Amino acid sequence: YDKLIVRFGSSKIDKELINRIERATGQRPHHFLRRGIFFSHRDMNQVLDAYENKKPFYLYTGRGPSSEAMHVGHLIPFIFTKWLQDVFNVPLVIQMTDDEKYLWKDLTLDQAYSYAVENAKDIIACGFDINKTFIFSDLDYMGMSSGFYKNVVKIQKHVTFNQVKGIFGFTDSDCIGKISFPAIQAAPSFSNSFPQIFRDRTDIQCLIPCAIDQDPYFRMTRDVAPRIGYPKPALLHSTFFPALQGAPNSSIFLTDTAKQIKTKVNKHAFSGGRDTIEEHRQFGGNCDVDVSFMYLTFFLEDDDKLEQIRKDYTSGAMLTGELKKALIEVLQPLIAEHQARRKEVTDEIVKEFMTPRKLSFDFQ
Amino acid sequence: EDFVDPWTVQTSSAKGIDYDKLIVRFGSSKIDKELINRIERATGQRPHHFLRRGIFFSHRDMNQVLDAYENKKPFYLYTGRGPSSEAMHVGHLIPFIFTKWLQDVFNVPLVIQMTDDEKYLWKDLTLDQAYSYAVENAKDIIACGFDINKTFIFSDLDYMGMSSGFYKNVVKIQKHVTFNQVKGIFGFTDSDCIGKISFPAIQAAPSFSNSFPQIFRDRTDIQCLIPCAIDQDPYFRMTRDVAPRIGYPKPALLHSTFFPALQGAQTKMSASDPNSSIFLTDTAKQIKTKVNKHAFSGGRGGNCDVDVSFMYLTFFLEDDDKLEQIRKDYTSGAMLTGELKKALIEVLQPLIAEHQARRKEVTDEIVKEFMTPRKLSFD
Repeated sequence: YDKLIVRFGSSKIDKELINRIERATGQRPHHFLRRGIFFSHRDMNQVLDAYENKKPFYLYTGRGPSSEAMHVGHLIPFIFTKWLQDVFNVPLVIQMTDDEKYLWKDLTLDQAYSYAVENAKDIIACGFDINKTFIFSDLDYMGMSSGFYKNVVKIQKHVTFNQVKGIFGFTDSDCIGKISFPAIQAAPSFSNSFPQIFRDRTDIQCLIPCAIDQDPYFRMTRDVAPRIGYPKPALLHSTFFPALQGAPNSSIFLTDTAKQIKTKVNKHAFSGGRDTIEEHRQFGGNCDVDVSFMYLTFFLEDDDKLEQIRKDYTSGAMLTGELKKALIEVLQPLIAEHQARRKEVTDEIVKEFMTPRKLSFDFQ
Repeated sequence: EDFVDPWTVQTSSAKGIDYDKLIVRFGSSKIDKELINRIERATGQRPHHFLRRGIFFSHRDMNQVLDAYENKKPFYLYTGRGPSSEAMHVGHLIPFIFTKWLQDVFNVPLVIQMTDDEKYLWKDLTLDQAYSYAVENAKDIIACGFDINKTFIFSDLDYMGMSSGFYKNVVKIQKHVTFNQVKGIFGFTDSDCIGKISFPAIQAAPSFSNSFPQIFRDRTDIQCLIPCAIDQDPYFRMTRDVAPRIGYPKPALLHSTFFPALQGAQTKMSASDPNSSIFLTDTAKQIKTKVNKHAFSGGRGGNCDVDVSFMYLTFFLEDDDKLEQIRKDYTSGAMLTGELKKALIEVLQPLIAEHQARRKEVTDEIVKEFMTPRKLSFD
C-alpha cells in the first residue's frame, strides 16, 4: 500500500496530519485514521484550510444500485463518511447510480430505480443526519436540477473517447450511455450541481471518501476541474476489505441472520494460524493474511483489546476459533443493529432523504 | 448526389442531389401520386405546394400516421433547430412553414427542440451564449405563426434539468446505440468528446410521447411525425431502429429537398455562407442585390434544371400555373433572366418583410410562455 501511493502519485496521511484534523474537529481521530484503514489522500489540507478560515466544504460518495446484499465491506466508506459529517458538520451528497446499472445490467429503468430506493434504506440505516444529507437518484435528479445537467455537459465536452478509453477500458462495441457515463459520476464533485443545497456557489470544496484503487478514476474529474473553472475535489483513500475466503458464502451480507454470520466466519473465513494445529502454540499467529483479525481491524473500536488479540494470536496463546468467536461478537451486534435501524426507515423517510432540500450546515 | 449528412451536403452535379437515389440509399419511401390525395381526403384541405411540387417528397410510415388520424387516434409533430448562431436563412423556413401547415390542417400538438447542448458541444460558445441563440432562434420560429396553445418549444439545457420524462428516455435510447454504430452513421471518431458520441440519443428522445408527461399525461404511445429536410434522417433511421427495443412506436417522417445555395445546386444554403444565403435579417435592397448578382443564373436559352432563381420560385411563388408559365417562358427564350430574377425578388422581398414584422411582435413574455412546459390543449 505504501507503494501504491507512489504509483498513483498520492499523498500519504501521517500520524501528524491526523492531529491537524483533531485540532479543528475537537475529537479523537476515528480508528480508520488511527489504524491506517484510510491512509492516502489528495488535498485534505486544502479542505482543512477552509474549515478553519470559516468556509464550508462538503462530502460526496455514491453507490451502484445493483440489487442489494450490501455486505459488511460496503460499510467502510459510509461509516467513515458518517463520521466526517458529524465531526465537521458539513453536507453530504450520496449518489445512487441507477442509470449506470441500467446501462450495464439486464434491468429495466424501474428495476434499477427500485434498487436505488432500497439501497438507500441500507445507507440511511448507517445513521446519516437527515438535516445535512441528500441521497439522490441519477434518473430522478437529472430531471430536477438547473445545475446538474449543465455541469455534465461541460465535462462531456472536455473529455474525449480516447481519454475515457484508457482510464476505464471502454472499447467501441459498447453503448454510448457507457462512454458518456463518467461525466455523470464527476458532476457531483462540483457544488453548483446542487442548487437547492448550495445555490450557484462554486467555491465549495468537495471531499470524496473512497479506496486507493480508485484514484485513477477520480483524476479524470480532478483534471477537468481547473479547465471548467471549478476547484478540485479532495480525496481520502482507504485500503481494501479482505475477501472472506481469501485475499455463496463469499461475503457477509447485512441481511444475514446471526447463525449464518457465525457459521460463515467459522467455516469460510481465512486463517493465518497453522490452524491444523500440529502445535500452533508458539508459531501460528499470522495477523497479515488472517481475515478474522483483518476484520477486527475495521470493526473492533478498542485499540487496547485489539493489540491484546494480536500479541496473543501471534504469540500462539490464542487459537483459531477463539479469535473467530471474538469477531462474531463484534459483527452480530453490528449487523443485527443495522437491520433494526433499517426497519425504522419508512417510505416517507426515504422520500425525504431523496428530496431536493435546503440543508442545515456549518458554513464554518 | 454522393454525400448528404447532418453536417454536409455535396454534389458534383449542378442539377442538385439526385433525390430518387437518396430514397434508395436511405431506405425511405417516395411520396406517391395517391398518398397526396389521402392527405386531402383526410384533411379536407388542398395539399400544401411543397407536397404538390415534390419539395417534401419522402416519408416513413405517413400511411401509419394517416392510419391513426382517420380513426381519431392522435399524433403529434416534432421538429428541431440547432442554434449555431443568431441568424437563420430562408432555407430554414421550408421545414417550419410546412410544420405550421401540418399543425393547422391536422390540429395536433407540436414540439420544437432547440438544441443548445449540440451547439455548445460542436462550437466555441459558453452555455450562456448557446442558450441565448436558442432564445433568439425561437422568436423567428414563433414568427412563423405556430399556435401558442398548441406548441412546445424547448431548450435542451433547460428542459433536461426540469423534466420528469426527458433524461429517462435519453438513457434508454443510449443503451441501444453502440459507438460503433454511431461512427458508422454520423462518422464520429475516437478523438471526439464524449458529449458528441452520445448526443444522438438527445435528438432521438423527443420522438416519444413520454418525454412530455405534462402534455400527453404519461401516455407513452402517441404516434410521432417528424418533418425535416432529408439531412436529418440519419438521426431518425437510428431512432426507428431503437424504438421497438424500448417498447415505443417508431416515429414517422416527412423529408424535404434542400433550398439551394446562391452559387448553385451543389451545396445547400448554410449559415457559413462564403456568400451563399439570404438571411431573414436582410433588407429589401440586400435581397435584390443578392439575387441579381449572386444567384446562379443558368439562362444565357434558359435551363430551368439549374437556375437557382427558378428553384427558389418553386418554393415560394404559390400559383402552379404562373410558375409553369415562368418555366415554359424561361425555357423558350421569351422570359430572359433579369425578368425571372425580378419576379423572385417580388416574392422574397415581402416574405422576409412580413417575417421581420411578426418577429418584432414576439415580446419576451411570449418567448417565455412558448418555452415553459405546459399542458397545451389536448390538440
